[PDB]
Amino acid sequence: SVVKSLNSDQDDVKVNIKCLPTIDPTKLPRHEPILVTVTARLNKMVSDKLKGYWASNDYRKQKEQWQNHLAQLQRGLHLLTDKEYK
Amino acid sequence: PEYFSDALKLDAQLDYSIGGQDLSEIFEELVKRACEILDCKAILITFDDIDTQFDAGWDVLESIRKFFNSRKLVVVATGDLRLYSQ
Amino acid sequence: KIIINLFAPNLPGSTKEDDLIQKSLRDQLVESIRNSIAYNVFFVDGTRGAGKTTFINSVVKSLNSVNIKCLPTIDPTKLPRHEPILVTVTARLNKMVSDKLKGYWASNDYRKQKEQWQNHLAQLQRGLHLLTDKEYKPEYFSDALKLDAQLDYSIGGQDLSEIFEELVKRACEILDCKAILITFDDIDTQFDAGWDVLESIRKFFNSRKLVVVATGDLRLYSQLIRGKQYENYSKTLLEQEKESVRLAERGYMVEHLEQQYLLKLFPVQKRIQLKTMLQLVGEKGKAGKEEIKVKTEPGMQDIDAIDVRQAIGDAVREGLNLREGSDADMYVNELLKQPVRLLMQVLQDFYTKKYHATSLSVPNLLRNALYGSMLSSIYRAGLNYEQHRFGMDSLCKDIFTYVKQDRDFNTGFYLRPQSESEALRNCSIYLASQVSENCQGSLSKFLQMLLVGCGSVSIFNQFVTELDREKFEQLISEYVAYMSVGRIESASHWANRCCAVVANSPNDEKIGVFLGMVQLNRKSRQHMPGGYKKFNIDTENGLAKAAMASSLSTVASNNLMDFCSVFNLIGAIADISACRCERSAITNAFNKVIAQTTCIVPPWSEAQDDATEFSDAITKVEQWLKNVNEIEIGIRPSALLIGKVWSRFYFNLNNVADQHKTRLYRNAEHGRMASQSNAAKIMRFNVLAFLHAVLVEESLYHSVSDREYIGEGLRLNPVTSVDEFEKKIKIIGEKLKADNKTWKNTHPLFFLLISCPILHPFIFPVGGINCSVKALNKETSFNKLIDEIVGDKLLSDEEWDYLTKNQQIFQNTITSLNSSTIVGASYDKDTPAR
Amino acid sequence: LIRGKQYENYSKTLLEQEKESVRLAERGYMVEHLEQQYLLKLFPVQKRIQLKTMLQLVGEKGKAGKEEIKVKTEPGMQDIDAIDVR
Amino acid sequence: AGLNYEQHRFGMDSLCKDIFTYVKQDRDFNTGFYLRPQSESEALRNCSIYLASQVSENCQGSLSKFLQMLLVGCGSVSIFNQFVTE
Amino acid sequence: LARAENDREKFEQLISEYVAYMSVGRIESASHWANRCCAVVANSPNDEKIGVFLGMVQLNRKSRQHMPGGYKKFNIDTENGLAKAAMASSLSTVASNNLMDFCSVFNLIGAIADISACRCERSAITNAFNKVIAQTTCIVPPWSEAAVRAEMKGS
RNA sequence: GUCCAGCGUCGCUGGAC
Ligand SMILES: Nc1ncnc2c1ncn2[C@@H]1O[C@H](COP(=O)(O)OP(=O)(O)OP(=O)(O)O)[C@@H](O)[C@H]1O
Repeated sequence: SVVKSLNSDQDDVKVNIKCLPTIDPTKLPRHEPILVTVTARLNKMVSDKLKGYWASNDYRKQKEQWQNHLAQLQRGLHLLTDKEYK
Repeated sequence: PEYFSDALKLDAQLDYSIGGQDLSEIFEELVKRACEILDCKAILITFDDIDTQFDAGWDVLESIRKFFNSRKLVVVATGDLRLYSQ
Repeated sequence: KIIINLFAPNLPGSTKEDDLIQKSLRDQLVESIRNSIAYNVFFVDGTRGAGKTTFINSVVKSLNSVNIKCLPTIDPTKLPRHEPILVTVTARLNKMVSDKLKGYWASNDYRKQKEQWQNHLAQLQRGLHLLTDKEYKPEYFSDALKLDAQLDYSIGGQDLSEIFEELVKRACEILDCKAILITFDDIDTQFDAGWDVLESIRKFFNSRKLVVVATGDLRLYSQLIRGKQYENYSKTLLEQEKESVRLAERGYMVEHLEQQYLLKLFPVQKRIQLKTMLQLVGEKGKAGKEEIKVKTEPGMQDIDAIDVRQAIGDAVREGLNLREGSDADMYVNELLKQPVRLLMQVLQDFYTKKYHATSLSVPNLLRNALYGSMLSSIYRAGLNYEQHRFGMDSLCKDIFTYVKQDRDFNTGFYLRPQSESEALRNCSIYLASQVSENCQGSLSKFLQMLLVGCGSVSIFNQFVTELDREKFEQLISEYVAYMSVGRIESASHWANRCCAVVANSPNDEKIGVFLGMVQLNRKSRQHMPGGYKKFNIDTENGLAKAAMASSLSTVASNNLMDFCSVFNLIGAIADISACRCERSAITNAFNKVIAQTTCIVPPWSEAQDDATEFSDAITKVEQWLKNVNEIEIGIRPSALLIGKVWSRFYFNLNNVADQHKTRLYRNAEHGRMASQSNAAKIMRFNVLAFLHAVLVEESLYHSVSDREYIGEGLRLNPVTSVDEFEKKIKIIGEKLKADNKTWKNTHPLFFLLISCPILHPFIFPVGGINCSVKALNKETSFNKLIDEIVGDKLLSDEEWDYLTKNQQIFQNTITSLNSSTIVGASYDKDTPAR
Repeated sequence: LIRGKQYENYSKTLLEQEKESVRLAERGYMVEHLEQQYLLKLFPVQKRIQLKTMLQLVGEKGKAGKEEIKVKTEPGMQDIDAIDVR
Repeated sequence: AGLNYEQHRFGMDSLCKDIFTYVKQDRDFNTGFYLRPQSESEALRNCSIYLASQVSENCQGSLSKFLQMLLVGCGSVSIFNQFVTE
Repeated sequence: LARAENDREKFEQLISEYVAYMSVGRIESASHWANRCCAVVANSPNDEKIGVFLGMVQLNRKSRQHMPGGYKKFNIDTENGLAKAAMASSLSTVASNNLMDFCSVFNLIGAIADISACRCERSAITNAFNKVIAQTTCIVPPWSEAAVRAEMKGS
């Protein structure tokens, strides 16, 4: 109920809340870090909104920068689940 | 981490609202397609008893909880509660 | 000057220079650090939530304003489970050097220092495999013997302890600082992570250019280091030698090794201790060396900030309905000893919910704060936890569990915080708040705890506990299931079952009088000495019959015993004064249990117009109820009050059942001598002991009042006579006359009880009156004073004169109760003459 | 979960040597103190919300509840002649 | 709660056990035949209401059906309490 | 009351109660200390059941019936000025089941301690001396067999 | 000095005259 009252705002005030889809730890596939699931669901909202732009110059600038941060995270994701240092 | 990039993938198939793999939704649309080919409202999955084992039941119980959730499936289990409760 | 507002995030990364608590300590340590470098490990310790992260963040910010450069603060908890500390420190040191290296201006210096620094950094990378290794691979022996002529390596081998020594020297030259400061954090979340930090400190960080500050608590490091010394013993030896003489000697070598290892790492003359809030603000009387004030509502300008101790008290005196005094100072002094993470946690919830509520039932705000804050302690105590079941049923069962785990029954039901276990010092203050809320602004609920909540504790401790820790728990599982502490129906039904338990224990010389009750004969005995006869219910006419037919009991033993209990009288008051609506309900409470319920023996038992009969009586209750419904709002009970009145009502009632047991002479009927005693005299004191108990404590511990009107004197108990009871009433009445204070407002609980129509017939029964020249002076004075307090004449002068000096029907006095005989008593003996 | 994970954070050998029933006294005490502080840090008390059943809103006799709930039983009555929830 | 959860096949004889099998679980034989929900468990406070509904339906509009349930179902909880103690 | 080797947790717990009741380590006045030690001495009356003790003798607060000699109640006011100054300091009261009076040399030692101070002045001595000659009551220790009845009656 | 009262199990304490 509070999700539908925050993702369906009338754009009344500048401060805004964007709600990710509900995450269920039980139904989530095991041996998968929560941080990975959150980023995957966060990607869909940003990627779909990136597709929704109208200014071609703005879309190309953000896509280059946003895709750069994801490539930085995956390099460090090895450090999250390891059994030894190297 | 080699499969992290695969989860963060945009698809033209149904434009999956939930990111990542999420095998629950992948199997869900498979049943919808099978109903169109078979021309039926729903498909029933019927399981037999586990009355001689205590490991066949656990995989049956877990699969029903996670995957077989759509309205196109009706499941008819079989057994006695004493084994399942234990 | 410290002002702590309650409307901020208050996180360690959200505090300003003014919100800091340990300002004096911070300035001492920072000065102390610079002394050591100019002319080597520090330590700041304290309990959990004492302000560890906040304090260490204050130090690092202050140093950035001899030059000492400080690395960003690190903690072992928020790190990879396998990453060595040396890698983490080096990586942060690289970032600081690189930024300063880009800030140079001379091309020659920057183009030369960078390779000199990079050469050292690349050398440490080669020897890193020596730390994360599993087994010595001998192919590195060849590469460990190529001793370079440069870098001036005094000792051969890899000697990684010296590679860091050279590295830090080069980094200090680039940054142009005399020393480098490293800050760690607490290992409270991750206990195991502290071992790697400790071992690295003693091995690598031994340079003169480094200073280290560590935060935690020595109570946890000791239990970690000592846990690591046992692995140094062979497993086979630990399992073979098991005799206690060797285990004791071995159990001391570990302890001594632990102290020496810790003492060589953190020097004692370097440690700093974080004082909790109690030591800063000081005591109530002895003003401390520093003061702390807080904000309460938004918009409060800094001038009118109240003291923290006063702020806690205003949430305790009003929250628990407890008068200001020594007891109030005890609760606040206990709350200060709590960790700062929890002290500031209750305040941010009570006051915030207070502002929005005001934009009341203040104890409802306090309970919701303490219950959430102390929540973990309730689960350990086994107490109740559910949210939509609060009420009478839970608290009566709830109060029995806390005393059960405290191993106390005498003072247990006072809900004092004077226990010894921490898990029970958090469930006492919360319980004191739970009762203060629930029995507030009502009289039916106030009498239920006094009869059930604070009563069931003492009954078990005196009549059932004299029957093996599994049997003691077996006994408890039966007493609860019989008395029905939970699943209770009514205070009247509780008294009937309580009558069976109290009557099970034997009495000396088989005399049928017990604690707060009298047993009357059911059959008739031939050749009765005197005018005694069988008790009959068809004697009293009106209110005398109503106020006495509601104080009976009936058990279902081999033969039925017909009891008569003052406890059953108390249940009728709380049952009647419950529903304000209708009028037929008053009739039901008089005859709801009398001839409908059978109470079987405990399982551990070793052995005229009918309408006008009560129409005058029923009305009297109705006009009395309107007085209750208009004044009961102003009463403010408390945990102390409902417990203290029960102590006086118990010991006083104990003496009555004992002293009046040897005075059953054959001249008891119509007896009015002091040494004489009968059923009427005994019960005249039981219901008067209850009234006396409420009067004494109300002037002592009650919120609505401001001080005590008893005055200096000795508080006694009317066990055999009533000489001093009105002496109290007369003395108190004088005080309110001088102070121009009305009687009803100052003592609301006493007023609604002394005016109760039900107790009026039992104040002056027939046999209870004493005839003597001195006794009549006190008895007459007693009658006069009660006339003024109630405002209605109890008994008329024409009727009164008959009772005192040797027919006539009565409507406000029991007539033939003294003539009734106690079963199990023989009246062969007569009254001694003296 | 938190209390259990605190016990798994001890040296196993120490838990077998020091069990003289007086050393164990501060073993249980120290775990609860660590566990209690852990819960407050994660979920502050002033950020907890509890659902309210309809009884604590309105229904108790003699008290004017802060809210009023109106229920209409017969089909198609007006929003003014409906009967109270109690 | 182990009562008779049958949708149909109802009668007075099946009701007698329901009264008796409920008081035994509540372990209160003095006031078991009142069916007033005063228990401390939520699983039983929701079954007394169902039982109190069946006694009204079965005994409404008859005399033999009234004496039989009182004599048999209601009395057995009291007589048995005279021989449990021994 | 409880030996050491019988219980090493009951013995230590007694020390925790003893320091709080006896106010050692947080003292405020030497005289108050001497008033407290009077009560703890009487907690174990000798088998002979006499009012004489280690350093104190218990006077009788209420006159008895038959005195074989010329004996009477104490009657504090009978003495003279200087005598009353010393005697009033000696006098002490302990709140028990029934009030009892005590006179111990410890109070005299405590009396000298409070008087002995620097910066002597006429007003300072007058107020301090008047504080020395005062009547104070001390509750029995919490470990006494009658630590609850003396709480009901009050001072 | 005397009467009344209360705590302990005779002793003990309060009040009045
Ligand atoms: N000086 C202070 N002024 C105001 N609030 C303070 C102060 N010190 C501590 N607090 C309060 O106490 C808590 C801070 O505790 P802190 O995080 O420092 O303790 P810790 O448990 O040792 O640290 P860590 O979070 O690293 O485990 C917060 O709730 C904060 O509001």
